[PDB]
Amino acid sequence: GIVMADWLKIRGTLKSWTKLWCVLKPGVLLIYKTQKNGQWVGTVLLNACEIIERPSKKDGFCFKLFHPLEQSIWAVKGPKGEAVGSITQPLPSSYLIIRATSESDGRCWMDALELAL
Repeated sequence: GIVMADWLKIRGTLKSWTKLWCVLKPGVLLIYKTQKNGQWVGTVLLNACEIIERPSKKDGFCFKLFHPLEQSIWAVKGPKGEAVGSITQPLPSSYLIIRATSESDGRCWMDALELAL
């Protein structure tokens, strides 16, 4: 039931950006290390999120996914029941900052995200 799938650049508290494979389908953003034989990193539950644009210095196009009550946006278990996620740079409990490599790509993602919410 995939709606969009692409590499996206993701950051947390740290200034560092990590390029990860994200699959958008109804209700969830699924994050993997690779498109192919991906190790599951985490799943964002869109039901718990709001989305806002986040204009910035390293931009491409930049937006923010967050829990309005600053609670967890993350699914407890993997799409295949995976107990624990693959190691990445530490990501925030209650938000993701996201930029697509191209601004036009970023805009489609953001617009797409609003629907899947």
